[PDB]
Amino acid sequence: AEIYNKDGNKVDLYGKAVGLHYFSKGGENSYGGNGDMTYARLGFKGETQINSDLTGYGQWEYNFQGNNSEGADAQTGNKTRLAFAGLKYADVGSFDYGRNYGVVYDALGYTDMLPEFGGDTAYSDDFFVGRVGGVATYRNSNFFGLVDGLNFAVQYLGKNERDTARRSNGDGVGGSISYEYEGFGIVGAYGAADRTNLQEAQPLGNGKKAEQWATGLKYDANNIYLAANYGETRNATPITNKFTNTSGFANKTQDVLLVAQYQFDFGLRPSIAYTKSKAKDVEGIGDVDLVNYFEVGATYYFNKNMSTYVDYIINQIDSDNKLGVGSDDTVAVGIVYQF
Amino acid sequence: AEIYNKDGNKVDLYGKAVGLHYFSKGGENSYGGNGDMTYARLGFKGETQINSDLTGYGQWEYNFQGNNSEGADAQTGNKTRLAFAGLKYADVGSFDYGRNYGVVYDALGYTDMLPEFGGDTAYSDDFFVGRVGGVATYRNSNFFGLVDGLNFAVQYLGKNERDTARRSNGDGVGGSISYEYEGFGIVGAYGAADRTNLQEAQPLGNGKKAEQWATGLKYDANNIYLAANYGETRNATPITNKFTNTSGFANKTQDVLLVAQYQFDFGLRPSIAYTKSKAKDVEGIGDVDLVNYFEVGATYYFNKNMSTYVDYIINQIDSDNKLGVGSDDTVAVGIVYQF
Amino acid sequence: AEIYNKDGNKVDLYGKAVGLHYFSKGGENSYGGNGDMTYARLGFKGETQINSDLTGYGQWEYNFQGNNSEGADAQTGNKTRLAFAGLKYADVGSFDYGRNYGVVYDALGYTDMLPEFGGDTAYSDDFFVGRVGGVATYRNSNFFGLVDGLNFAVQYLGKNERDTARRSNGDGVGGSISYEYEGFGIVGAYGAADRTNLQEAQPLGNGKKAEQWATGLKYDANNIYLAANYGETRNATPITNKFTNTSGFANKTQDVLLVAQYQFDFGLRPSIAYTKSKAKDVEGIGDVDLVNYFEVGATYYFNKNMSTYVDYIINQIDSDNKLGVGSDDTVAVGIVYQF
Ligand SMILES: CCCCCCCCOCCOCCOCCOCCO
Ligand SMILES: CCCCCCCCOCCOCCOCCOCCO
Ligand SMILES: CCCCCCCCOCCOCCOCCOCCO
Ligand SMILES: CCCCCCCCOCCOCCOCCOCCO
Ligand SMILES: CCCCCCCCOCCOCCOCCOCCO
Ligand SMILES: CCCCCCCCOCCOCCOCCOCCO
Ligand SMILES: [Mg+2]
Ligand SMILES: [Mg+2]
Ligand SMILES: [Mg+2]
Repeated sequence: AEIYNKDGNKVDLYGKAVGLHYFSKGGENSYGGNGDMTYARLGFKGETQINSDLTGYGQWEYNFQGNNSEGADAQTGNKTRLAFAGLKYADVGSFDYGRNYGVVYDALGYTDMLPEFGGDTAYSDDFFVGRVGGVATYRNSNFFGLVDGLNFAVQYLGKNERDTARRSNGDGVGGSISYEYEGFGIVGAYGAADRTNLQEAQPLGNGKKAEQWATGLKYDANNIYLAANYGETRNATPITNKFTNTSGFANKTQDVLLVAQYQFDFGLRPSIAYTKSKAKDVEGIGDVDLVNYFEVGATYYFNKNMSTYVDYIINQIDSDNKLGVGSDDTVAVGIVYQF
Repeated sequence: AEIYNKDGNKVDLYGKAVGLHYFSKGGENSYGGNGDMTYARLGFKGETQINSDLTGYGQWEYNFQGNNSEGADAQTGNKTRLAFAGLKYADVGSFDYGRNYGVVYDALGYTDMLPEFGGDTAYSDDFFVGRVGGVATYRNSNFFGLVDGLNFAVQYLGKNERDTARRSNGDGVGGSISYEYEGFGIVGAYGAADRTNLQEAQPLGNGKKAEQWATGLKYDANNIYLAANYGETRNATPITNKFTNTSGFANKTQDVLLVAQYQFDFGLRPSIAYTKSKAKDVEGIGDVDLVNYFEVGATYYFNKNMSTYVDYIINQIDSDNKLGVGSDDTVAVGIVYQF
Repeated sequence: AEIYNKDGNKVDLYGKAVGLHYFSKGGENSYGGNGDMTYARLGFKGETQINSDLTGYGQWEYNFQGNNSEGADAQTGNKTRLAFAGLKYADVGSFDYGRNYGVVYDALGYTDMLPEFGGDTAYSDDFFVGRVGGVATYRNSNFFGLVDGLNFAVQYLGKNERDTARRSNGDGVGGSISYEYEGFGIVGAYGAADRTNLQEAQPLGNGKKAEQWATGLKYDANNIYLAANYGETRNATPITNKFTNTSGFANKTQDVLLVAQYQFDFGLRPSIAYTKSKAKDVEGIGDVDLVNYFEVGATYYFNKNMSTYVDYIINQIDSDNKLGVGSDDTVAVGIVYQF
């Protein structure tokens, strides 16, 4: 909500309270788990008009879990999601630095549209596919003002030598290009980065370089939303072998995501989707599915501040998955107040 | 403070900064402890008018301790207190889900009125008596609009299998009924729930079911506040034996709380109170008091945003308490800015 | 930003998003380190007009790091910086209690003006020189209204027996006096406190009392900022021997800080500075420098909401420093949105 707008500065303080519960049998062997998943969000987005051509901006967003006790586990799953500041100049472009979405999410965003689940390959702290720390991102809209609908971006990812391989990365560069015309959109994005010493020390994955790319097609008009993503990764998708209790990265993955939605005027937005991510040449295993499901769901929008939803994942992962990926279904039910 | 109210949505951003210090001799053997207890609160409460009969709402509230260093202990005692969203329909009722007050607090709230202390049996993460995660709560005001002053509630508590017995619970159901008429109020509340495997594994407490109930009587008018609570619990009140360093739950407790306060027009609000909670059939011990004190205190309200207070607990727990419950007095002094 | 002002209460909700990166060779052997240092701040400052002479106030401020992953390390470096409430009466003075700046910072603030670095001796949780918990502070402006420009303060520091010696303190008292006249300012501040048993148990440092004092001179007018601080400490400055992996406090330090800055009308604010802190009579070592550098930097202010800066520390610590204090240079580059 815009709570301040004076002397060329405006501040949006936003957030949401999400009452959320997951239903799965037993849910350790399931897609999403079982039990209370309630959380809240808080953030600010500010923008200052420096002069007629130049705007400055900043954003911070935090996740507060609502499914922890007030005891020792109080902080589990709490984190800053975004924290960056930048400048945008006329049609020249924008530049921001901090914790922000990786540039391959410019493609993966096309299918990251489900009521609760979906967007499975947009891992956090995973090079260019999700939110990540220490990215400098340059974006250009409408090719310097010269070509309506043609956008591009480049992103410089600085090394993050963390205490876990899962959350680390080396230096890298990625980019994206998109074109939009009368409801349709097409996008491509690619990034490559060094892997850290700790990452190369892991049992699963082999190589000095992580690579991720994705393409997207969408139709987004007349209350209809259809989208598809195809992508591949090298030494970039995090995996765990639940049998050996061993972790690392998949040598290769092939990822497909499809989504179809409709927005009724009375507020209901049904969703159907399909997601499959398959790993290849995993040490000790070979080829193995990481994600494989159909989705059926719906959101009901009471208005722009209140909604409820149900999201059902019909899991197609089989019970003898060689990595021990959960095979059972999950249903989420949520009630959302947002501002 | 209401900081946004536009297009059928309003947002209250609220909080407080509480400078607070406890004085006890030595305070490990005392009621409240000794030293700095400063903290702050931040929260939002939003409400959207969906149509003339239906409102949506959401609330989140956090506790930031102000008595930690900026080093390793920075997060001690920090937590989300509340996080829920809901809908309220005409006189049909309200329904919310998330982290919220347990329904037996509908009774215990009557005496939870002291300047700093009091409300001793309203434990957090303790089935139905305090704030707890994963509760679906239905509330009805004035019996569907048909009976002025008659309210009721039912609450479904979902299992929380946590890493400690203290903070866990099984599935349960509780409810409350209250009636208010010309200053007087009467309330009753009861809940029962499964205990988790981890809870049943503890040395103290025996049984597959936790139960809590409480009754309340109050007079709240003409600047006078008088209230009484009586309740009992089974396998629900958390206890520790400081001698064996053993923990669990009391097989039975019998709880009484009394409070008397007056609000002077010039701002002073004196308080006197009495609290006793006695445990029964504790393994290895038998009968033992958990809480036993008289309180004298006062709050001075400068206005609705600024207050100060003093709260003195005259502890009646004896020095040879079989569980090692502290026997010394505590005085709290606080200065509160709130918005 | 002031987001509420009604019925004698006003609330400022403020914060910033700081995209920040440090460049050093290798940065473990450097002044500041290497890599992403992005963070955000959020706070409130409220003030209520109780009557014509009396105001109540409260403030809370938090640091959210933006350079952590969303995994296990999510909370590293997160903390409450400030949390206090108080009253201010006409010209009689102000009194606040909670987590606030130590009173010797009344002097050290003079030189704590650099774009990113500087203020090296204003350690957090270090008696009277930085932010600290459990301080009751009385401040007087213009000597009860009788002497324009003459201010003073006294501060009572309550014992904080923490789990680390570094973050602990005993009871203490400190104070400050300052005089300002036509651009010039002079200040002196001194505090002494008991050391806790845990502090006295450390290998480095010897004595039952910590002492800190500092003097300051400044000129702050006509777009010019010049300032100098001189101070000394006893058993108060925290130190680590990186060779023995041993920690404690310096028996004595002698500290000097100099700063010179200019604010151009077009927005640029160049900075030059010098800082030296030398420890004396360190057990096993003798005399040893803790800080020794020249600084050159600049901030560019686009307006009151957006800035960028560069801060270069030309480190003069030598490579064979007996405590293993880093000897390499560091450059910070930042982009700041604030509200
Ligand atoms: C105003 C704040 C701006 C701070 C900028 C921080 C610089 C971020 O460093 C990014 C380093 O990335 C360089 C990429 O180097 C290429 C590495 O090779 C891997 C690609 O295949
Ligand atoms: C276990 C119960 C949870 C199941 C949720 C059911 C969701 C109800 O919505 C029905 C799905 O409707 C499919 C329509 O898909 C929209 C596709 O639109 C494309 C039209 O061009
Ligand atoms: C819109 C979000 C709503 C999500 C609802 C979550 C469902 C919560 O589950 C509560 C389960 O409680 C059922 C009670 O079962 C009785 C157990 O027996 C113990 C009582 O003696
Ligand atoms: C160690 C010092 C701390 C003690 C705090 C003293 C509190 C001062 O207030 C006096 C208490 O006054 C008792 C009045 O109780 C109100 C009962 O009103 C019922 C009238 O119907
Ligand atoms: C309205 C809240 C106010 C609460 C006040 C808390 C009291 C803080 O305690 C401070 C104790 O400091 C006393 C100083 O004693 C001197 C110790 O000797 C060391 C100095 O050389
Ligand atoms: C590695 C590159 C980083 C270096 C940053 C360069 C900073 C540019 O500013 C130039 C410094 O100018 C010095 C002026 O100092 C101001 C003193 O004013 C006193 C006048 O009375
Ligand atoms: Mg989503
Ligand atoms: Mg209370
Ligand atoms: Mg600074």
